[PDB]
Amino acid sequence: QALKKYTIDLTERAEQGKLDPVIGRDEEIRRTIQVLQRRTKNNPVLIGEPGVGKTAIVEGLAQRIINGEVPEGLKGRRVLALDMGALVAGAKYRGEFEERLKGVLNDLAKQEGNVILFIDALHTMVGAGMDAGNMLKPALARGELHCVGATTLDEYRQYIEKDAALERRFQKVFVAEPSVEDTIAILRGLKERYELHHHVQITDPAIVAAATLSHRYIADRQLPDKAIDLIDEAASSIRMQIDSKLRNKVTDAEIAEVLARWESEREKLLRMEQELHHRVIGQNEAVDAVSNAIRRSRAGLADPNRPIGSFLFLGPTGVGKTELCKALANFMFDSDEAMVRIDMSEFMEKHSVSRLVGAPPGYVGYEEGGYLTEAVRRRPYSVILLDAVEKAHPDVFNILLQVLDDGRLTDGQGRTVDFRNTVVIMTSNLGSDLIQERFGELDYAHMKELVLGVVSHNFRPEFINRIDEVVVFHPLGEQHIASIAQIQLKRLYKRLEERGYEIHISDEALKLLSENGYDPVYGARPLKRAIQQQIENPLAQQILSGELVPGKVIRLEVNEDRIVAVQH
Amino acid sequence: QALKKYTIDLTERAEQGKLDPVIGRDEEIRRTIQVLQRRTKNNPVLIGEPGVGKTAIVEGLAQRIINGEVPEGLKGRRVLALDMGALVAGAKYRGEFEERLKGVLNDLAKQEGNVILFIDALHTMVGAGKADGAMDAGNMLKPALARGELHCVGATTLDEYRQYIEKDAALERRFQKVFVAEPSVEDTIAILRGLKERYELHHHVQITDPAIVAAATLSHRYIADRQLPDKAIDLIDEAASSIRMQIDSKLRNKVTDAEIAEVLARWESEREKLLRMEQELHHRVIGQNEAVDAVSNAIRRSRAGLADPNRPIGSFLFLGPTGVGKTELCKALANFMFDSDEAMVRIDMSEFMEKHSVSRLVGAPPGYVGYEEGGYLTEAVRRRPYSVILLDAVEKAHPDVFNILLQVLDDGRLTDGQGRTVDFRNTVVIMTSNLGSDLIQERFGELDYAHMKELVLGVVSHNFRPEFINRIDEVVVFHPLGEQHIASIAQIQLKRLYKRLEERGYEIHISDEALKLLSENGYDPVYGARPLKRAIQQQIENPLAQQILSGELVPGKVIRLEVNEDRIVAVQH
Amino acid sequence: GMDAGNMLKPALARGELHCVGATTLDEYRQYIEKDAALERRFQKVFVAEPSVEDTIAILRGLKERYELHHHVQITDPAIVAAATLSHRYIA
Amino acid sequence: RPYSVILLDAVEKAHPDVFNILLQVLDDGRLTDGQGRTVDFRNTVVIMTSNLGSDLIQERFGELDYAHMKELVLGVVSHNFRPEFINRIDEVVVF
Ligand SMILES: Nc1ncnc2c1ncn2[C@@H]1O[C@H](COP(=O)(O)OP(=O)(O)OP(O)(O)=S)[C@@H](O)[C@H]1O
Ligand SMILES: Nc1ncnc2c1ncn2[C@@H]1O[C@H](COP(=O)(O)OP(=O)(O)OP(O)(O)=S)[C@@H](O)[C@H]1O
Ligand SMILES: Nc1ncnc2c1ncn2[C@@H]1O[C@H](COP(=O)(O)OP(=O)(O)O)[C@@H](O)[C@H]1O
Ligand SMILES: [Mg+2]
Repeated sequence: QALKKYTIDLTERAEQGKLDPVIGRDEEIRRTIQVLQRRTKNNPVLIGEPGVGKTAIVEGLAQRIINGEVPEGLKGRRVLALDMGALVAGAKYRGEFEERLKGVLNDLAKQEGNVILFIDALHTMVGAGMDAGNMLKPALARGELHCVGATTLDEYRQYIEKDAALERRFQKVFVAEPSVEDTIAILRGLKERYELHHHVQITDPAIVAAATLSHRYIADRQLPDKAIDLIDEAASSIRMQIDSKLRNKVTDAEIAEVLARWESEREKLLRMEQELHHRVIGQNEAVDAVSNAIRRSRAGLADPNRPIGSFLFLGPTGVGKTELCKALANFMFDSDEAMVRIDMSEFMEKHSVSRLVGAPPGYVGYEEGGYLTEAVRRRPYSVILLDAVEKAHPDVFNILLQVLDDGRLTDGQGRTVDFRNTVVIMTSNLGSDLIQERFGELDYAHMKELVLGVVSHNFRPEFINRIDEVVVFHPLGEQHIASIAQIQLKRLYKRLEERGYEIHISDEALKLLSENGYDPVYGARPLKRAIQQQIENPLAQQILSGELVPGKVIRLEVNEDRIVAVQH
Repeated sequence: QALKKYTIDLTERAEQGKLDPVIGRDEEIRRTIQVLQRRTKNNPVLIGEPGVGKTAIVEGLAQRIINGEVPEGLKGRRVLALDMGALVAGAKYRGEFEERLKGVLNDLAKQEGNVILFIDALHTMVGAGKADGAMDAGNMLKPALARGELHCVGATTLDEYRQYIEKDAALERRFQKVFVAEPSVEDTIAILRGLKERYELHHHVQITDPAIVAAATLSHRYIADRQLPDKAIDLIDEAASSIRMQIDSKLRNKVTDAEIAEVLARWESEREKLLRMEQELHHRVIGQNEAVDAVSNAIRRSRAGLADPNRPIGSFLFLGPTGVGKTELCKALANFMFDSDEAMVRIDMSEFMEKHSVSRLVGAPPGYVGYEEGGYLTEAVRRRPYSVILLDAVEKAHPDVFNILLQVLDDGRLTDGQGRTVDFRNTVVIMTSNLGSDLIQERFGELDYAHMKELVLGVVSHNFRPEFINRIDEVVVFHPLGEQHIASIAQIQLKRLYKRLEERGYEIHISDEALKLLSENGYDPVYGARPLKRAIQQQIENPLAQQILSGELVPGKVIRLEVNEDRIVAVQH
Repeated sequence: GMDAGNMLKPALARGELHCVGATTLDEYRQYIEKDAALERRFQKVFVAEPSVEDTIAILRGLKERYELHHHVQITDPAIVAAATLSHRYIA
Repeated sequence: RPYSVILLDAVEKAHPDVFNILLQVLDDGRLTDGQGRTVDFRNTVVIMTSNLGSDLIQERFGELDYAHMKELVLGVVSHNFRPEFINRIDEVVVF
């Protein structure tokens, strides 16, 4: 007998109750029963993205055969899972695959149509060295074999729709990936078997939180596969926490730990403006607007078919543009440089646009993606930084129309890029001196209206209609940039404590460092690099000269024109 | 029992102490027991590396079973291992080995959740049983995987997993990537201390703990084929057997680290590195001793570590005419620090004068020349992250070169146009030019080196930006080598020529006057010593190869390279 | 030609066998490092190609062997020329 | 046959990632083939033909000597080939 060498009787296993109580999927079982009762072409092929429980559909079919929920043409059938990996096992010689396969087909003809065959992973059957479609193909055609195929959508349209004969001997039954609520119903169906195996209890709020977090924070794996993965691994984790040396009920906190490893954010975002002024002082208005945008995004009030932040940053450099972006991605999601910076001074032509979107099919930069779109397809929860967007060719703003309205961009390889989890930041200088010359005792609203009119003469009318809010980036005064220099001295003290030194300063040295490179026309970044050079050259040179010892009072005392470092 | 016929019980051997004690790997055993006590995905597979203790994790698991340190669910479990050739011992018939394997699987179904099966080289067992009118191992165990009658534990390399188990469907979703980390040095020390007693009681010798840390450190430092911790265990046991041979043939038992060094060489850093540097410089490169000492100072100030490691090591402008061994200096730096000739990067910037500079060098925009090429600079450092970079002819640059140079001298870490992150801080960046070389060819004589350096640095400040050259470590001067260094380098060329002629079977000594004719004919201030090489080739070897084939020069004579009025002649005496 | 390896390879995990192996680098890299069920029963004795010195020594001993067969006087310049010219002009 | 003459005729028509194979050849004389091994090229005479300075040499060979013409057409070749490659040529000649 060749069936017992290679098949697995599913209905006999469901008779002993080893299979899963498949709950749901009723219309797919009904369409499969419609297919298996035709005259010719009785062969459904279950098609969907992987993980969605297609073997579960055939297990439910076998359980309906055991119970008798089938029509009066399927009572008494046997469902036999065939193993295409097992027929190509000893493929040494000529005509040894065909011996096994013809033994299977003779024994299926022997049963007089009483056996539903289940050939999972149907893409195996096409390439078998002619081979394997051409012995099943006439018996598939006449409907005297009842092969329930089951294969991936992409494997189906890559292997089987290439071959039209084997394609028409089957019939598609498209399997919809289940919803979040349907996953909840699945887990409520399968709670009892896991609580009777792990001997623990499972809390139902942790179940619905597990399904919700699995659907939200995992995009590769699909429901219910990732959900039952999280439940099973948390059940085993609680099993070993009991079984080591103390809870038996799984909470959703353990679910979140398994999700992150493998809600005080509300209280943080209430003080998010304080969090943004933790690292950059001054520029209250952009802090308020960005904190409002993040609060509306985490509150979910905003339209979820839009990006988070459409913000046109203006004004001269060094007023706290990129430091704000770094601390924003830090206190928002992860880090100062878990982001993307794009220098838009590069892009100045039409092939610039084809660079940042991606080359079309048949051209040079095709297989190596775009530049924007690849950088976002790597990091879907990130921050996009367009350095000097005014320097661009004027058609890049058409791409950014698509970006800032729809949150989707279609690269050159023909796929879409999701922008509904990132923040677009655009830096410009179209009104820098206009705000510098009129910052004194002129308010925020009229300055915004003036620079809005100027940039509206600069930019297209379609693109200015897409922005959430255009901040001004007013020039900071003497005490503001002096406090910025104080913050730079504090983070320099942090870096030297990372180096392992305790270095003091004179207040006169602080005043000279604040008055080295102060300019409202370029920002604090000349002041930053001036302090950086005038400290990192002589002090770290005296470190390399063999003077400084970790644990001595090191006062940055003033010279006549310089700053001397002492050892006391 | 067919299990008692040709399978291996590991728990009986751990109960009888016939196995290796395992110290470490607590996290991996804990995650393995997380993976085992499930209902779906019951079988783990130990993805590891060739020699990182994949067998030792299951050995320690069986020892925790015997010692009862396991959780309650795995108490009483008997881990039986699967043995290949024992099952293929007496089985050649049509259906004898396969019937044996089926009886093994019937026994595994019979024990009813009591036996964990362990299979080393899982992919091999899936592709082993090449029989006739029969079946293999993989597609007979494959029913037992997705039927719950097997609590299997796998062990394989990552690559054969990524070929043979990720490709399948049921074999994929019945197996779990319990990744095994390659252990650290001090973890290897702890493991060797856990097994020092076994080897000492075996070989009747003693093992020193400084020898243990020296063996572990130098095994991770030098050995590339094997991995931790197996190479250290092999070094310990090979040293033990070598001391046993010293007892036997031609009286010690304490294995010291000197024995480890003798075995490993038959198979320390800072000041020795400094002295080897400062000595081995003068062998290849002749002269330029100011630059020798300056590179020695830069090496000291870089490897002190007291500065910022957020900047690359090399920031050097090397000035002087061509033919002074700038390439020899770069190759000497590679020969010491990275120990090769072409452990280096030479890029000639005398062609990127136009706008197409960052495109060709760093990485091109698509639709251009360098885009289907990779990148002359950043993809070169992708090829050699651990190397030295040379920038010839920095004076032929473009304003979109200095931007790359400013980003390098600030950071070292860099990103090309495609958008991937490179870092330069393990490398050396060397630039060269020849702007002030006319002044150096004019008045290097009767002038010093310090004010020479300051004056040519002023010339650089005429040509370059001060803040750009502010980030340079040091600029040295390559003087025009005139008489004795020319004599030495022509002597080197003649040494290799003498070596080839002596292996041919002649003996040639040059006159000093003929070497003076080489110096006057091969050296020029505008080029240096490349006309030295081609003039040596022409004026020596072409009459010499004319004469040797001529049936004139008998072996065994001192062939004096005398002088003609303007030629160099090879005479016999 | 079960035939030999399933009768001798099990003795390696039986301790009855103390064999000495000999193979090319290619068969160790193809048929033994892939054969991972037997990796820690062997040790890679990397026999290197001998240099010109050891070649000349081996050729002197085998000169003493070969002069009983060809009945010739092999001269030592021919030995050093054989070692050198075989090292250079044959890859 | 290790002692042959290798003619690489009209080499400037080739695609510029064929010259890297020839960089291996003119660097070391060993060349890694497809099957894996290496082939000793240190007994061959590798001769390449090209005409990259056609208009230049037809225009200016009069009133110019051999060395300056070699320098000028070598600069043209430097625009075409690599300087990593034509440094490894033993002797460019100019017709
Ligand atoms: N309607 C359902 N009722 C009960 N369990 C389900 C249901 N849908 C899916 N599952 C479970 O989800 C998992 C999916 O099992 P499989 O059918 O083997 O996976 P799949 O959906 O077929 O995807 P592939 O391509 O076979 S990996 C199993 O644990 C099923 O028990
Ligand atoms: N000190 C030296 N010792 C030995 N050979 C040397 C020495 N200096 C120069 N040479 C030789 O002279 C050659 C000159 O080559 P280069 O180093 O390229 O000359 P250069 O002065 O660096 O001019 P460029 O810019 O590199 S073309 C070297 O390749 C060596 O063969
Ligand atoms: N912690 C440990 N305790 C005991 N033995 C160990 C330990 N780590 C490594 N070993 C030894 O090193 C060897 C390496 O094992 P493994 O990585 O499984 O080899 P392979 O990679 O060839 O399968 C083991 O056979 C074991 O004897
Ligand atoms: Mg399936």
